Amino acid sequence: TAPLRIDRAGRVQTWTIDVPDAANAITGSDFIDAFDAAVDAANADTDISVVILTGAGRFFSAGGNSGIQRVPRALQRCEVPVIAAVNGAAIGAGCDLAVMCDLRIAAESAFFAESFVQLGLIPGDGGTWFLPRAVGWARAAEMTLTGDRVDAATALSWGLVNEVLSDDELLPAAHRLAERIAKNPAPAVRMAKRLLLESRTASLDSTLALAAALQ
Amino acid sequence: TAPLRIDRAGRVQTWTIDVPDAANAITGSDFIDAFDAAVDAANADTDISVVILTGAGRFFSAGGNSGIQRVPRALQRCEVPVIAAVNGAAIGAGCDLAVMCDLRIAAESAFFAESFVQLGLIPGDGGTWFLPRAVGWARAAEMTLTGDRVDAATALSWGLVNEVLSDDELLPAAHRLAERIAKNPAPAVRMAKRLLLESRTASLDSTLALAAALQ
Amino acid sequence: TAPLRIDRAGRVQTWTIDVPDAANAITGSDFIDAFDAAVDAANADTDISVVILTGAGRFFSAGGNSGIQRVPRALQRCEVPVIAAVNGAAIGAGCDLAVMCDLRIAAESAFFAESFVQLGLIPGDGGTWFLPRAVGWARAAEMTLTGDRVDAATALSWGLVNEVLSDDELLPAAHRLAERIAKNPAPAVRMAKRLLLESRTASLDSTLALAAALQ
Amino acid sequence: VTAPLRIDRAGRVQTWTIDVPDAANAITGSDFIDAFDAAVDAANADTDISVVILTGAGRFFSAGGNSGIQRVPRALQRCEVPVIAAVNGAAIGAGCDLAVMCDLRIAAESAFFAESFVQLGLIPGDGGTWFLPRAVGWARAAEMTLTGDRVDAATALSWGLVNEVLSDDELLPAAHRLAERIAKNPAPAVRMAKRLLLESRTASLDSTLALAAALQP
Amino acid sequence: VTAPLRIDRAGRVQTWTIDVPDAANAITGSDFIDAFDAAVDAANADTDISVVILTGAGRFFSAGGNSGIQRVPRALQRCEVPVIAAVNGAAIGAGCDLAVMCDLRIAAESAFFAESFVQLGLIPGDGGTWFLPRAVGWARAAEMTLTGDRVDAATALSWGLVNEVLSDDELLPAAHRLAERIAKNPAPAVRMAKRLLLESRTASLDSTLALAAALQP
Amino acid sequence: VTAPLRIDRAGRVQTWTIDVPDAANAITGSDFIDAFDAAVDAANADTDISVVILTGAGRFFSAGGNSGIQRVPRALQRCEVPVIAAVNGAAIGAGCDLAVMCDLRIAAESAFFAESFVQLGLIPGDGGTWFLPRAVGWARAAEMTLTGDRVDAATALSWGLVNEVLSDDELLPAAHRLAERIAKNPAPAVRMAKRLLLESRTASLDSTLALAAALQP
Repeated sequence: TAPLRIDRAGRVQTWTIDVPDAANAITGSDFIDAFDAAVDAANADTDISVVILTGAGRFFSAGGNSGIQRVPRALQRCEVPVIAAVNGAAIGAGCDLAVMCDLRIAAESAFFAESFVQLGLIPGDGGTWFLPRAVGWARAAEMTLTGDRVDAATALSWGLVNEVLSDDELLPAAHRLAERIAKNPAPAVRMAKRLLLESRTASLDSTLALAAALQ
Repeated sequence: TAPLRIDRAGRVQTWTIDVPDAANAITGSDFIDAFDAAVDAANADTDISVVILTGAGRFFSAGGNSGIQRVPRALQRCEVPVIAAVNGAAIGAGCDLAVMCDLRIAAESAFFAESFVQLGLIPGDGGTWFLPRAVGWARAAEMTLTGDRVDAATALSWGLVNEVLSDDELLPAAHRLAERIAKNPAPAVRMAKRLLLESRTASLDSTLALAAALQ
Repeated sequence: TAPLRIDRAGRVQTWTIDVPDAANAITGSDFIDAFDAAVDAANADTDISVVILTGAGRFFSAGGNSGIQRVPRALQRCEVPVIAAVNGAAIGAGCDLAVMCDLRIAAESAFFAESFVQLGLIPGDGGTWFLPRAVGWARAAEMTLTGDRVDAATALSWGLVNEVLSDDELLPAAHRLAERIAKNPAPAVRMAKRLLLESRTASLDSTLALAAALQ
Repeated sequence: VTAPLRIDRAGRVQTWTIDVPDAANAITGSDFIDAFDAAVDAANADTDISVVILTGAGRFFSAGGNSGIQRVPRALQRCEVPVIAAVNGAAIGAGCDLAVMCDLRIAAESAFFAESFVQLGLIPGDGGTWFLPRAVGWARAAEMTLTGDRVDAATALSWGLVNEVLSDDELLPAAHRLAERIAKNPAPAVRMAKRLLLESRTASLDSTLALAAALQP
Repeated sequence: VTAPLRIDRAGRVQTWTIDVPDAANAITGSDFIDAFDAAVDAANADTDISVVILTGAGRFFSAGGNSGIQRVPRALQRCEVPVIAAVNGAAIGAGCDLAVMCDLRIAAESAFFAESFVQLGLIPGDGGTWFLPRAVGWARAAEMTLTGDRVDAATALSWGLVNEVLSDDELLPAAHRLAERIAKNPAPAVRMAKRLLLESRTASLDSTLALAAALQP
Repeated sequence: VTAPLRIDRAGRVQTWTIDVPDAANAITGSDFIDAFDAAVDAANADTDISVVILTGAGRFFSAGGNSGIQRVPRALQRCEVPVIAAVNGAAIGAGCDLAVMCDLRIAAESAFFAESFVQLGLIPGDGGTWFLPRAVGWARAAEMTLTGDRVDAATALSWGLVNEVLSDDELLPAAHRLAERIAKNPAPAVRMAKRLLLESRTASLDSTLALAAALQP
């Protein structure tokens, strides 16, 4: 079946990871190709202001077993905000994918595992850059050096996710969050995200020059 | 009336935004001129070790409708710590002003709104650089992309403010906080702030070289 | 007596600060020499995957009264994760040492004080670079500009430490945490820490290039 | 009209010839940009390739033309093989910036460069202001960008904008000699070295040391 | 004694002449610093102005003199118009650093430069160590800063510290010719280009691409 | 075989002579690395020392040899005194990078440089790719690193890799003249200036201004 289902509802698109023979792994070339295409199509449709990314079934993404860097690079050029609605296990590359999204919310049955170290590996997809910016450096160290699972309540406590919902309330909550963004003029939403992206790395002077030019 | 009232109490100055015909907006040239002057006068009076910034009446600052960058640049050259005592609505430029201060405390009736996106605008004053450093990137994205209001308890929960007080206890609490700083030798307070400012952007090696030179 | 006791238990070493005539101060040349040696010996013994750093007696380190930068530089070249098990007062240089470790846990009788400002000084050892990355900039400003003590519960609330234990449960908890790391292949633990260190400062592109090369 | 980027292979060296004859080899058209994307991706994928020579068909290197114009800089940023600009004629506007984004430049005696944007009320929208100071130093980049005036081949040589100036007939032979001095070396090491050189433009010393240590296998 | 910074306008070009005759055009006095602040702010505000020529009255460009000395570098950092240093004579200490902080330098045959601080037991307190390597490269900046010795006009030309050396009578005519090659261009584009060039000294490529895309309107 | 790094003192100038005769002055052996660490630490500790001249015994500067190789770059990074490389002969591989890591280079007419790693399927594992572009610019560094070919003394001079080329007999006399132009200045100011110059390679302008203000006492 199609590894990434794309549903549109107004100014919001929902992307559903659907790799049922591999627990929603994102390392297959079909999925990577579909993810590239989804980003480019969302960028090109200026009516779209929010993407909700979630997984079909019990898993968000078991991750799977540079090519593994195409999905992270696709997200970096995505102009619209991306909300990860983490419905279940987010493991390995699947954990890093959720952490690379702009906002995370989770079902109570979700959990995260920066599992690479347990396999003799490091996060080859850039997860070590994004994780300390979601939970702080000490918690990112705990997650990366033990590889252990973090359940939904702990994730909320650490700021890894913004809210925790019952399994039935997760997607309704993601759409409510998406609509609080989508009510605003689409070009401004995209300009705001571009400015926020700049602020992660650039100096204050660079941000001031960009903000003055964009306004 | 004078748009920025300056009261002195020992080693602490209190600055009160007072633009009553515009809900304490800070975009007027009179206020901007007075803010410039206040910073320079505080820098020059080496007895001053803390500034408390607050708003007269019900508002901290409704913000108002590069020139909008003079106030942020004035705060960057202010050598003394600035405590924002947010007594009410802090909207738009007023939100960013509070976020640019070193420390925030709030009355229970305060709220914050990074409202620009709702107007088809981005924060033209550098708010996108400071906000992720107060609340983390995911919460800054939520605030900037929805533009929605954040009440005092939520702000405390997110780390946007350090304490929440009753409306009557706000300024007494700000002075207690200011005095915990002002009890210390004034030159060291200023050197410490200069070092902390360096650490926001510079490498560890740059901070080590500066600390070794200052000591 | 020996200022830094080194105990080995499997893949975990415990380092105990033991300067009983100076409340575990770390500014003495004997301690600094022993700390240098401990780091180099731990780096060279590839079986070691975790260091637990703690203090003998009632103090973690009262700190004491560039040379004060040798201990911070030793920690920067330490390849293995370091867990600070803060058993008591961590003051001045002792506070900064704990903050420079990768992870902190604390006994209920522990407290932290970025005390330099009260002495007319700034943190000459790089504490201003590490502290905002443990507690955020506003809390680091509060700690550095007042110099006041932060007790264990407040430290937990601010994210300065990851857990707070009874005085009797502190070291058992540190070993449980260390073992969650040490169960993993030692070379991967060290590669993961090296990647996490890179992510503190480098761009996303630099982290992606390093991760691709290490994998 | 024609394939906008002709791709020739000679051993481990590919030549890319800009060929937009109805617009003086402008690179701002979407057909060219798409072909440049594809050529970079194909060269990265073919581990037999070690060097690209980039040049223009006919009298022009690239007259430049009239975010989309930023796809070309980003493509060169992800290009793993060294790129030699063999500037055979006018390199104007976007064409000037393209040559400056390449790793090495050599020029024909009839070549010239112009950061012409300012003369039309424009700025270099493609990142030329980032690359030009790293080719000629900040003062000469300011002179070129703020006046927009043309810089001939001899002046370009004097400023270090190009490494050598050849007669029109000797340009491509010289580009191939230079390419062969690279292509003689083991192909994986050439690509790793370029990746290291790219990292050094911005990263700290510590970052370069970490990458070099990681790459040596 | 006199107005420390004389301001002349000729079309879109302003000339600022340092005039501190009782201290050999030193720029460390609070009167001069205040005037330099005001001149930058006035030039930014007058959108008709496109170029500043900075030069010294009499025999000296600036003997330098004896945070306050850091207001001048910060003023040039916020100056939106290009600044040409027309170095007519000795540029010593703070005066050397001022010339190096300008966008372009040209010099009279009697000019010379000296990063003299080290000879008096001092370091360049005004940021000269940041700007000098970007003018002459790190090795020559080390030579100038660690010896403190004087660099004459011909050596300065050879090192790229200045772009041209003119006879004493031809310096200001040459500075105006260079200024006019800038000032002929649309005034808003000249200022946007300088803002882009300033961003490129430090920012990543991605930051420059984002700003260039935002500025083109 | 012998002390791998001979240390001579003449007033405030120390000369370090690489002396590994059974391996053509290679610097990759653990004995040499240990001695280089010790020499840097001893020179930092002796406040009477103001300049180091680094050179090779015999015909070679350093043939380089076959993380451990990264201790030498890190040692030079913490060396507080200026280091002049007096390149008396072949500087190959790690030896090329060592010369480039020094503050100033001068060379004998028989010297040459080779970033030879790529020819053996290797990359510069010691940080040479970070330092080389800052000595010769990014295009020449790419040429040297991607071809690996030898650069003779005259070409090195032309590219700014070295500041002067001397006859074999005049090299060390010239190195001492250059060292004395530094060593004549107050020793604490020389070290503070180098610390400021090191900061400027990477830090923002604001960081340099803050450090300069803090260091002037």
